[PDB]
Amino acid sequence: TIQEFGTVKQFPVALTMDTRLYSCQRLNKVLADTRILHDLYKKYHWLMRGATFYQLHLLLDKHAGEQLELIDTVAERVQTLGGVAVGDPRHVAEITTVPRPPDGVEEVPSMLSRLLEAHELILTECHDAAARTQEYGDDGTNDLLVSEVLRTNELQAWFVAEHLVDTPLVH
Amino acid sequence: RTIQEFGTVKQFPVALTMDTRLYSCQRLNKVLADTRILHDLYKKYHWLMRGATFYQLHLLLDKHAGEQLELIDTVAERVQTLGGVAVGDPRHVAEITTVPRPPDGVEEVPSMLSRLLEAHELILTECHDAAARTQEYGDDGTNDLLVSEVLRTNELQAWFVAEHLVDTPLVH
Amino acid sequence: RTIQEFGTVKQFPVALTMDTRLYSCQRLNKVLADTRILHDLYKKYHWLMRGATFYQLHLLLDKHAGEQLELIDTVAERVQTLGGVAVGDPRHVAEITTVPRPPDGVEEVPSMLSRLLEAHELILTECHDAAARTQEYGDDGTNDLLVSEVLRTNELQAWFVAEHLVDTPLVH
Amino acid sequence: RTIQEFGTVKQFPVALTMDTRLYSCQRLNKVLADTRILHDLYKKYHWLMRGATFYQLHLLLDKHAGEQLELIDTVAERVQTLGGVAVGDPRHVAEITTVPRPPDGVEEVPSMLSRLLEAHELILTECHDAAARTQEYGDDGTNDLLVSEVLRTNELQAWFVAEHLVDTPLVH
Amino acid sequence: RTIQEFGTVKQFPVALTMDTRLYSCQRLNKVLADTRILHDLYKKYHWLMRGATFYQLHLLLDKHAGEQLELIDTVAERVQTLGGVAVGDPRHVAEITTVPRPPDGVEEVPSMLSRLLEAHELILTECHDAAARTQEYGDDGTNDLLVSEVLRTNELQAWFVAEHLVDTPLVH
Amino acid sequence: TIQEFGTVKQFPVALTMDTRLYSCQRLNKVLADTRILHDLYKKYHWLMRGATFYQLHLLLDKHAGEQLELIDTVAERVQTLGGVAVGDPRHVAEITTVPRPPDGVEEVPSMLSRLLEAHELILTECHDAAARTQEYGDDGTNDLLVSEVLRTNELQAWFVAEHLVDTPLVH
Amino acid sequence: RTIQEFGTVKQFPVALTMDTRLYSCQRLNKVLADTRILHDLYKKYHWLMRGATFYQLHLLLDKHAGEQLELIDTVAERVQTLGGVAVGDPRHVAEITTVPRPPDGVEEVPSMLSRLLEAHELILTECHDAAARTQEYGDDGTNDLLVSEVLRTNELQAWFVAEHLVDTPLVHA
Amino acid sequence: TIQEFGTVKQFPVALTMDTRLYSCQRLNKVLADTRILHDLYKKYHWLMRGATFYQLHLLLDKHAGEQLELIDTVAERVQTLGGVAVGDPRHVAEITTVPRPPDGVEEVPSMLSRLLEAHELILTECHDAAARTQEYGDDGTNDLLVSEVLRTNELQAWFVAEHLVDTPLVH
Amino acid sequence: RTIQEFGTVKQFPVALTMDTRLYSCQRLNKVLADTRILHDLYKKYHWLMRGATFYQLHLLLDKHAGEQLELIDTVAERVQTLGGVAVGDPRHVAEITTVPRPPDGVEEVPSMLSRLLEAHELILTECHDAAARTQEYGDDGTNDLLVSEVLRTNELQAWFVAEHLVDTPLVH
Amino acid sequence: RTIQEFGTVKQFPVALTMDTRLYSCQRLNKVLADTRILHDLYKKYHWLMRGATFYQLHLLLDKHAGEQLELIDTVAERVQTLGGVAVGDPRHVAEITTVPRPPDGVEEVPSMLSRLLEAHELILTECHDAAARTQEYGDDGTNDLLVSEVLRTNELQAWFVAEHLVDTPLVH
Amino acid sequence: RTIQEFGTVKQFPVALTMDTRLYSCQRLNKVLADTRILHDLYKKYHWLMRGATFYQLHLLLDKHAGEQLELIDTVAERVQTLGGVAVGDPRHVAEITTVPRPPDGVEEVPSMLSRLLEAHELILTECHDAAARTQEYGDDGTNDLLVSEVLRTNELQAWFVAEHLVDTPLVH
Ligand SMILES: [Fe+3]
Ligand SMILES: [Fe+3]
Ligand SMILES: [Fe+3]
Ligand SMILES: [Fe+3]
Ligand SMILES: [Fe+3]
Ligand SMILES: [Fe+3]
Ligand SMILES: [Fe+3]
Ligand SMILES: [Fe+3]
Ligand SMILES: [Fe+3]
Ligand SMILES: [Fe+3]
Ligand SMILES: [Fe+3]
Ligand code: NA
Ligand code: NA
Ligand code: NA
Repeated sequence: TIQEFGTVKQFPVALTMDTRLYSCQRLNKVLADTRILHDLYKKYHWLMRGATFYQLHLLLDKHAGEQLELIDTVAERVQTLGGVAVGDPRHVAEITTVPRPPDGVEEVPSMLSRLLEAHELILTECHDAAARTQEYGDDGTNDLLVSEVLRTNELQAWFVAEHLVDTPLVH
Repeated sequence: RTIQEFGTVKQFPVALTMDTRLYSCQRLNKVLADTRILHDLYKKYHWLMRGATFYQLHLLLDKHAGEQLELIDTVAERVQTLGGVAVGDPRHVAEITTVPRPPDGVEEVPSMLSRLLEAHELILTECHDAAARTQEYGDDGTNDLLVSEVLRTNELQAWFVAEHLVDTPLVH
Repeated sequence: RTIQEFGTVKQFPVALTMDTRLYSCQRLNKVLADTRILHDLYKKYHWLMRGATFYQLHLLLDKHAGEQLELIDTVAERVQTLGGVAVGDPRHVAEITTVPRPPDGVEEVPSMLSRLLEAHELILTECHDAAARTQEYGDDGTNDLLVSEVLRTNELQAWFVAEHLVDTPLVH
Repeated sequence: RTIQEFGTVKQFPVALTMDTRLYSCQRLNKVLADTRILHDLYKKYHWLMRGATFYQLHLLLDKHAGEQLELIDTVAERVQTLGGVAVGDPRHVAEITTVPRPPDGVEEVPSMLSRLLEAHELILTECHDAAARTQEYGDDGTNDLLVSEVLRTNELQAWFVAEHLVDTPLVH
Repeated sequence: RTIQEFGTVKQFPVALTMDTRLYSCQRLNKVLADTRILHDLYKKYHWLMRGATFYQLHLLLDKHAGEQLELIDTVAERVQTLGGVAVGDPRHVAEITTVPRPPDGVEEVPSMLSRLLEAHELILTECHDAAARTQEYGDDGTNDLLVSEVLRTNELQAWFVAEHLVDTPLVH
Repeated sequence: TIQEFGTVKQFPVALTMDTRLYSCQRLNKVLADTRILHDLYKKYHWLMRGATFYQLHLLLDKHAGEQLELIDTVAERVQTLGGVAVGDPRHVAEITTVPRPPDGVEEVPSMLSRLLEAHELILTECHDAAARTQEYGDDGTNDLLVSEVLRTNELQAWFVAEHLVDTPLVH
Repeated sequence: RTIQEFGTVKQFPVALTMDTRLYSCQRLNKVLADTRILHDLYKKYHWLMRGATFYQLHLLLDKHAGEQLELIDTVAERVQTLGGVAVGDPRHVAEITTVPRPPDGVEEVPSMLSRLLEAHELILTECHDAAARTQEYGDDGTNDLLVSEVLRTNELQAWFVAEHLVDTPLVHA
Repeated sequence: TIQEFGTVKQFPVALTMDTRLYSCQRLNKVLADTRILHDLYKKYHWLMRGATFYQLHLLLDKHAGEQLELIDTVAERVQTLGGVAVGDPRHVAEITTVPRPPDGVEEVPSMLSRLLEAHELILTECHDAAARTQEYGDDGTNDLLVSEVLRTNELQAWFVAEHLVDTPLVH
Repeated sequence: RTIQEFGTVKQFPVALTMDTRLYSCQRLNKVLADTRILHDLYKKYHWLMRGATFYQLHLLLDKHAGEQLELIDTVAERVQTLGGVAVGDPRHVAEITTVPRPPDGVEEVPSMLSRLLEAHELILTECHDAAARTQEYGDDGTNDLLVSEVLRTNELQAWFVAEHLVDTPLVH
Repeated sequence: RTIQEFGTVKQFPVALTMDTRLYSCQRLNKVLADTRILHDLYKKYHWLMRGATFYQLHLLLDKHAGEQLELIDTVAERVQTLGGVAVGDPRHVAEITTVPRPPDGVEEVPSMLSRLLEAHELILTECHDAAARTQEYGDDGTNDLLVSEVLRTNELQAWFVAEHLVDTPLVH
Repeated sequence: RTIQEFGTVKQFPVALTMDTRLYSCQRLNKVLADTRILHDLYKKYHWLMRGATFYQLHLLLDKHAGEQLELIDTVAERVQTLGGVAVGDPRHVAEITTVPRPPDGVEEVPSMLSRLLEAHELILTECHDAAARTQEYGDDGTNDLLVSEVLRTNELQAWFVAEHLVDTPLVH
C-alpha cells in the first residue's frame, strides 16, 4: 500500500502539510455524507410511487446528478491537496453520519423528510468546515464548500421541502 | 432633453399612415403593459409555488413566463417599427395596465392559478378587439402579430393552467 | 390494381424460408395493430388529461406515445424486410387488433391509466408467445426485435403508468 | 363514468362564446379525422414503397408524415383549448372521416401518389370553408391555425407529391 | 420544346380555381422580383461597406440578406405550389422589378441605407395591395404568406435600417 | 394569504430565523433594484437609435439577459431561505431606490449614464449586504452577492462606460 | 517477431472457456472478412454509380457503408475481447472471405444491386448458423452481437436495396 | 460615388496596384458567371418535375448553397484587394458570358445540360485566371480560385453529369 | 456486362483533356490503393494494440484511420469526377499497392508504429511526384487535392506516430 | 499618443476607491504576466512533447493551455473593469513576470513537467497573498476571481501534472 | 540536459531533405514569432478598446485573435512535423520578431487599428517570399500552409480592420 488513508504527500501547492491534512479530513467527511445522499436520491428515484411519481422521479434524478458532480469535485479537491479520497462505500459507511434508511419502501413523505434531514446534516457540517479551512488559509477549499456544496444543497432542500407543504391544489 | 415623447409616432418609411401607426401603437402598448404584468405574475408564482405538485407547476409557470417574455419583446419591437414608443419602466406600465395587483405575499395555489386565468382572459378580450380594429385601419402586420402570436399563445397557456384547477380523482 | 396482396410474402433474398417469413409477418402484424391502437390511446390521453397532475401526465403520456410511434415504424419495416405487407389504414388495424375501443369522450384519469395498463398487458402476453414461436422457426432477428424493443419498452412503460395508480399519502 | 361527452364544450375562460367554441370544435374534429387518415396513408406508403425511386419516395413520404403528425397534435390541442373533446381512437376517426379506405395490400406507385393528392385536396377544400366560417364567428386563433398551418402545409405537400407524377423525360 | 410557358398555370390539385392561381402567381412574381433585387442590394452593401461602423453594418446587412433569401425561396415555392412558374434568371427579374438600379460603384453609407429603405417601402406597398386582392380571390394561403412573412419581415428590417440614419449624439 | 411578505417560515436549511430574515430583507432590496435595471436595459434595447444602433441594441439585450438570470437566482435564494421574493412590479416600485426614467426617449448618452447610475447603486448595496450577511453566518448568500451579482454588474458597467468615452475613431 | 499468432486465443479473464473463445473468434473472423468485402462493395458502388437515380443511390450506398464499417469495428473488438486476433490487412481478408470478387470496372446498375444482395444473403446464412453454434457453446454476448447487430442490419439493408430492383410503373400509363 | 467600379484603392495588403487591379477584373468575371449559375440552380430547384423530383430538388439546392458561399468568398476577395465587387444583377448581366435560359420550364435533361455548360465555362475561366494571377504574385487569389472555385465546380459537374447517363436501373 | 473498363476515362465535361484525365486517374489510383492499405493498417493496430499505453494509442490510431477514410473517399470521388474508375474491391487494391503486407498476427508495438511510418513515407514520396506531374499537365484541382489534403495529412500523422518511438525518460 | 498611461486607473463608476482599484490592478497585472508565461510554457510543451506518452501529454497540455488562456482574458478584463490598463505586449510581460525563461530548445520530459509545477507554485503563492490583501481593501469581486478561478484552476492543474512525475510500476 | 537544440532538425521520416526541412523551419519560425506578437496585439486592443464603437471593435478584435491563435498552433505543429523546434517562450519570440513593440498604455483607437495593419503587412510580405522559396526547395505542404492559411487569413483580417479607418459620413 503506497499511501495510507489520512496522509498527504509532499505537494508544491502553496499550502502547508498541516493545512492540507486538516482540509482533507474535513472534505472526506463531507464526501462520505454526500456519497450517502447521492445513493438516497437514486434509491427514491427507483422506489417512488403515487400520483406524483413522474414529477418526483425526475426531480430526484436531477438532484442525484448534481450530487454526483459534487462527489467528483470534492474527491478531486482531496487529491489536489495530496490526500486520499474515501473510495469503497464500506469505508464511506464508517465515516458518514447520515443514517441508514430501511431496506424496503417507505411512505413518500418519509422519503422526502429523510432527504431533508441529510441535506441539513451536510449543510451544518459544511458551514463549519468552510469556516475552519478558511482559518487554516485554504481559500480554494472554502470556495468549493460554499459555492458548490452549500449552495447546491440549500437549493435542493428548497425544492424538496416545498413538496411536503400540505395546502390545497384545487379550490 | 426628450428626443421623442411617449404617445407619439415619428415619420417612418413603413407604408402606413401616421393615424394608422399612432392607433396601432396605442393598442399594442395596452397589450404590452398587461403582458408585462402577466410575465411578472408567472415568475412570482414560479418562485412562490409550494405543495405536492411544486416541481411540475414550477416548471410549467417558467415555460409560460419565457413565452410571455418573447411576446413582450416582439410587441415592443412592433411599436418601435411603427415609429412609436414602447412602454418602458414598470412604474409606467402600472399607469397603463388593467391587470390588478396581486397580494404582496403568498396566496393559495388555486388562487394563483385563477388569477393567471383572469389575466389571460383580460388580454384575450383586448386582443380580439385590437386585432379587428387595427385590421380595419389597414395594419395587416399588427393584426397578424396580435392573432398568430399574442392571441394563440395566451389561449394555449390558459388551457394548460385551467386543467390543473379540475378537481377529479387521480387514483381509483 | 393490387401488386401484392395483404397476408402474402414475396420471394426475398433474406435467408429465411417463405413459411418462416409468412408466420413472422402474421405475428408482427398483430403486434403492430395492437401497438397502433396503444399509440393512439397515449395521444388521446395526452390531449384529454385534466386535474392537479395535468402537466406531469401530459408529458409522460407524450413520452410514451413517441416511443410507441418508433416501435410501430420498426415493426412495420420488419414486416417489409421479410417480404410481407405491414398493416396500413387504421380501418384495417381495427379489424386485426384485440385492444378494445375506449369511450368517445373523457374517462376518469385512473380509468385512462388502467386502460393503458390493460393494453400493455395484452401486448406483453402476445410478445412472449410470438418471440418464443418465431425463435423456434429460426427467425432470430424477429425474436430479437420483439424481446429487446417491443417487450422491454412496454414493460418499462407499464411500470411508469402503474405507479401513478398507487393511492399513498404525499404529505405527512 | 364519462366525465365529459364527445361533442360538448365545457365552460372555459378563453374569451369566446360557447357557440363559437362548439362550432370550431366540430370543424376541427373533421379536419383532425381526415388528417389522421392522411398521416397513416403517408406511413403506409413509406413502408410499402418499391421501385427504382424507392429511397427518395420512402424519405419524402416520411418527411410528410412527420409534418402531418405535428398538425394532428396542434389541431387536437386547439380542440382542448376550446374546451372540446378531440377525436381519439381511430375507430372513432373512421366514423367521422370522409377520406376513403385504400386497399389492404400494395397498390401501384402512381396510384399511391394519386390517393395522397385526393386526400390533400379533400382537406384543402374543408380547410378553406372552415377557415372562412370560424372567422365569421370571431374565432381568430382557429382561423389562423387552419390557414397558416393546415392549409399551407397541405398545399406545399401536394405540390411535392404531384410533381412526381409528371411523365417527362429524365435523360436525352 | 419548353414544357410550360412563363405566365401560365397548369391544372393543379390545390383546391383553388385557375383564375385565382394565375392572379396570385402574377402578384407573387412581382414581390419575388423586387425581393431578388433587395437581397442583392443587401449583399452588395455587405461587401462594399466601410467606415467606423463597418463590422456592425456588415453583420446587420448579412443578417437581412439571409432573411430575404429565405423569403425568395418561400415565395418561389408558393408560385410553383399554385401551378405557376417562378421568375428564374436575374435578367428576367430585371424586366419585372420596379426597384431602381443602384450605381455600379460605391455610394456613401447613408445613401446605401436610404436605398434599402426605398426598396423596403416599395415591397411593403405592393404587399398590402396583393394581400388584400389575393384574399378577395379566396387564396387564404397566399395572403398569409404575404402578411406573416413578407410584410412583417420587411417592416422589421426597415426599422433596424432606419434607426442607423438618425443623427443624434452618442457621447456627452 | 398563506404567508405574509416580510416574513420567513420555519424551513430546513440549517440557518437561524434571524439570519434568514435579514438575508431576505437585503436580497429583496437588491432584487427590486435589479428588476428596474432589467427593465431599463429592455427599454433602451427597444428605444435605441443612431449610428451605433445595432451594436448597442445587441449589447443592451446581452446585459438584460444576464440581469434576468440574476433576478431568478436572487428570488430563488429568498425562497430557499423560507422568505417571500418581491413579485408584482407595483411592489418593486415601493422598494427600489432606482429612479424612474422619462416615459419617452432620452438622448443616447443619457440612457447610458442612467444605466451606470443604476449599476453603481446596486454595487454599493451589494458590498454592504455581502459583508453583513457573511457576519450573520449566511455564506451562500454572501457568495451569491459577490460571485454573481457584484461581478456581473461590475463587468456590465465597464462595457457600458466605455461607450461614453469621447475619443476619435478615424485619423 | 510475432507476439500472438493469428488463429489463437490468449488466456483472458472473460469467464468463457478457451474452446468457446477460439470457436467464437473463428466464426467472427469469417463474418468480419465477408463484411470487409461488403463495406468495400458499398463504397465501390457509391463512387461508380451513374444514371437517373445517381444521387439517391449514392446516398443510400453511403448510409449502408457507414453502418457496415461500424459492424466491422464492433466485430473486430469482440474478437479482441475474446483474446483472439481480428483479421487485419485486406490481403488476409482475401484468403478468408467467400464473397466473390466483382469486375474491376463499372457494371450495370441492377447488377451492382444484385451483387450487394448476394453478399447480404451469404452473410445472413453464415450469421444464423454462427448465432446458433456460439449460443450452444455458452457465448451469450457473441450470439447477441451476431443477432441484434449483424443479422438485423444486413436484413434491413437487403430490403432497401432489393426494393430498387422492382420493375414497376412510377407514373400513370 | 466615393469609388468607381473597375478601380482599386490604395490598400496595405502587400500586392501592387497593378496586380490587384488584374485579380479583381478576373474575380469579377468569375463572380458574375457564378451569380448566374447560383440563380440557375435555384430556378431549377423550383421548376423541377418528374419521377426524380425530390432527388433533384435536393441536389440543386445543395449545389446552390455551395455556389452562394463561393459568391460571398469571391466578392470578399475583390474587396480585400481594394476593388469593387459586382453588385446589382443588372450589372452582372453586362459582365457575364453565361447565356440566359428560357423564362419558362425546360425539359429536365436540358436543365442539367445547361448547368453543365455553365460549370464548364466557369472551370475554363478558373484555370486561366488561376495561372495568370499566380504569375503576377497573387498567391491568395490563385488558392481561392483552385481550392474553392475550381474544385467545387468540378465535383458539382460530376454529380450533375452522372444523372444524364442513360443506363438501365432494373434488370 | 462491363459498361466502363477499369483504367479508362469516359468523355466528361470537366474542362480537362482526355490524356490529362487519364494520367491523373492513374496517379490517384496508386495513391488510393496505398491509402486503402494504410487505413486498414491503422484499424488493424487500433484493434491489436496492447501495453501500458493501450488507450492512448487505440484512440490515436482511430483518429488517423478516420482521417485516412475521408482521404479515400475524396480521392476516389476525384477519379470519378475526371471520368475514370476508382479502385474498388481490396483484391484489386492488392494488385496496385506497393505497401507490404504485415504479419497476420500481432507484432510488437514499436514494429506496428514503424510499419505505419514506412507506409506514410511511401505515400508522401508518391504524392510529391504526382502533385508535380499532374500540375504540369494542367490538372490544378488534382494537385491541390494531393498537396493540401493527402500530403499535409500524412505529414502530420507521421509526426504524431514518430514521436511515440522516441526513447526518452518520462520521470526523473 | 497615449491617452491613458500604464500603471494608472481612471475615474470609474464601480463603487471602489481609486486607491483600492489601483492596488488590485497592480496585483492582477503580476498574476496576469506570470499566467501569460505559463500559457506559453503549456503551448511550448504541447508542441515539443515526445516519447511513449506523447499523445496523452500533448492533449493534457493543450487542455491546461486553453484553461489558462481563459484566465488571462478574465483577469485582463477585471483590470479594465477597475479602470486600469492590463499588460499587453509580451515584451512588457517579460519585464513584470518572475517565471524564469526556459531553454530555447527541447528539455527532457520530466524537466518540462517540473518547470510547469514551479510556475504553478509561484502563481499560487502570489494568489493567496493578493486574495488576502485585495479583500482587506474591500475589493470583494477581485478576491472572488483570484480564489474561485485563478487559485482553484492552478491547484487542480498542478495535481494532474504532478501525478505524471510519479515513478511507479504500471504492468504485471 | 537539452535533448535537441533550437535551430536544428532531427532525422525524420517525412520525404524531404534535411536542408529543405531546416530552411522551412527557419522561415516558419519567423512567421510564428511575428504572429505571436500580432495575436497579443489583438488581445491587448480587445481589452484596452474604448469609445462609441467599443462593443463592435471588442468583438471584431477577439474574432481575429482566435484566428491568429489557431494559425500559431498550425504553424508550430508544421515546424515540429518537419523535425524542427518551434519558438516557445515569448522572450525568445522577442528576439526573432520584427513587429515593433507598442506603447505600454492605451493608444487612440485609430492608432491601434493602424498598428495592426502594419503588423499584417509585414507578415504578408514575409509570407509571399517564404511561400515562393519553400516551394522552390520542394516543400509543397509548407507552401500550402503559408498561402492557404497564413496569407489568406491575414489579407482578410487587414480588410476588416482597414475599412474601420475610412473617414466617411454615417448619417446624411
Ligand atoms: Fe473527474
Ligand atoms: Fe429583441
Ligand atoms: Fe422509417
Ligand atoms: Fe402535444
Ligand atoms: Fe427550397
Ligand atoms: Fe428558476
Ligand atoms: Fe473502435
Ligand atoms: Fe460574408
Ligand atoms: Fe462520398
Ligand atoms: Fe474577452
Ligand atoms: Fe494543437
Ligand atoms: Na413525439
Ligand atoms: Na404565422
Ligand atoms: Na463561483
